[PDB]
Amino acid sequence: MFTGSIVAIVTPMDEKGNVCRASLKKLIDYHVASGTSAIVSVGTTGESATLNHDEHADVVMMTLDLADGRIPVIAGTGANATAEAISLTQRFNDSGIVGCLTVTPYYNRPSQEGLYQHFKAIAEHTDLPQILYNVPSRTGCDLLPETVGRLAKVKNIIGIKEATGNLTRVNQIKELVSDDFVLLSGDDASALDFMQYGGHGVISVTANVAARDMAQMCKLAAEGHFAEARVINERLMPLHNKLFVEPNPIPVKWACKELGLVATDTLRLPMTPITDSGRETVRAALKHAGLL
Amino acid sequence: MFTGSIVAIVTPMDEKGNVCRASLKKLIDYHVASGTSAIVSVGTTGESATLNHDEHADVVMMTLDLADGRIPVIAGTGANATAEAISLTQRFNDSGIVGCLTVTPYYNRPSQEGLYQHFKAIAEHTDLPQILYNVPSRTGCDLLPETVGRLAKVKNIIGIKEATGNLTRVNQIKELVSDDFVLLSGDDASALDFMQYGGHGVISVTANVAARDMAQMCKLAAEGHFAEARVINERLMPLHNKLFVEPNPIPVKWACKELGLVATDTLRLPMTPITDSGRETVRAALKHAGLL
Repeated sequence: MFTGSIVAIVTPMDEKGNVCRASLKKLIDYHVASGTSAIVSVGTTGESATLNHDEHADVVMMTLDLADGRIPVIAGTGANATAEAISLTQRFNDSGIVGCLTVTPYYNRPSQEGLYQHFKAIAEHTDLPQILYNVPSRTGCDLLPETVGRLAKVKNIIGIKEATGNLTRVNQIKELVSDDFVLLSGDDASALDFMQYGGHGVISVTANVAARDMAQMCKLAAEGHFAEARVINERLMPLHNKLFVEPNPIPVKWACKELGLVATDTLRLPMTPITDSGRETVRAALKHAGLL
Repeated sequence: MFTGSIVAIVTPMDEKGNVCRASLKKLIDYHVASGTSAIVSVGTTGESATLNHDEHADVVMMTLDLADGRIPVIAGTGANATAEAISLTQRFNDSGIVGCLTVTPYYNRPSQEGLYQHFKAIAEHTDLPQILYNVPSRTGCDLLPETVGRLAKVKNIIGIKEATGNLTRVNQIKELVSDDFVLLSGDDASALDFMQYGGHGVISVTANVAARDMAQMCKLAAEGHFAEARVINERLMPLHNKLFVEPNPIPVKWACKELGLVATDTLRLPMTPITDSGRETVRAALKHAGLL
């Protein structure tokens, strides 16, 4: 069962914007050493939007190769066209990934029935576990609990990354699905609360640069030690907030570079370099976490 | 300049979801007869999301062919990766299109500076007029007037499809740009108001099925005869609303079929068929307009 601190890992790039293998290796080694539960490869934080489908496949396969069985890998496989979602998913069949993270279609704003048919078709063209992903602030679409309940009855649909920050969704979903269906936070700032309300873990931006503390916090939460978890969360709260001072993953890539975890903080357009003001904001947050 | 009633044309499909040339021809003939000012090919209403790159290029080239110089064509060229947007734009250089409609990157939520660099790079890889397209409800991104001002100094960047329905944007933009820069409504329900506030036209879904009326309304608006323009808008007001209760272009494709303009109302997933309530309200709206 997917649980704990799952990193939405950045896709580290060289100065030309190509995937930087040495830096990816360093990040993967860091998450193994830190006790990160799993890696989400080419999620939103991994710049899924600006990698073409073959580059996307390359990054996931590279992540599996470097992981070398030490840490589970979940592939980002979301698309706003159902045919493309199916194709991406089929690409990773028998790759070694343990699951797929698949976002509600963005931009075209399908209905709840559209969302149902989309994810059902995807699930029917795979043997891999499927984690649904709702983030209306990015997509223009809000996958409601009722529809999640319908999808949870479909073979292979086994969880959700709920990124609304709306804590009422936890029990609204939980009462419509079986006890084995996983609820994962997609909002670092509210993730500990999300777990205390019944969530099983978090797919996290913060875990990129505070992997040890995130893993400890999620462990404590799982054990019901929320007082202790809250101390860590408060330590990390400036990071939870300031990693979004400029658009994700601009701040977190800078932070990775600053901590020596990656060679460069290069992104692909329309993502642009962190401003000087952003640098200092993020630096302060890293200092608050005892990381700088 | 680009003015008047510009149709965001549906991409008619057969039962298998493949582009239907016979129906596309009928629509184009209809727009020539109806006095539509131009056609936007493979915009949001044209299911840009679910056509692959080659299909997208094919629809644009077929539309140009069938237009046969009788009506200007504008290609949808938007993408959430700057490299992809540049490639799409380059595909249509020397195609015969008169301009491009290019939406703010969706899903990845760039900064205003990201938007500036995105659209600047696109503009620098073409000689074609660029119409920026802002629709935050679909993209998670809002291109602000200040940024539009900066972009309007870039060569080739000559207008905006403003789809917020926020009438305050009209003059917040106009005051920062040249007299030749065009403001076009991307929101049918507020399009006459938008023109009354200083806008130059509309990129319309309603024009798909009420082309003559939309053309007349925009003409009366441009002439300053808003009382008379209102009579037409009141006639179309139910269509302006009911073409969007279920996700666009599901309603408008059904309406096209009901009027005999296309052979089938088929869409591609994650779009799904119109519901019973949809059929009834859209049918009523068509009757209200005197079209059925």
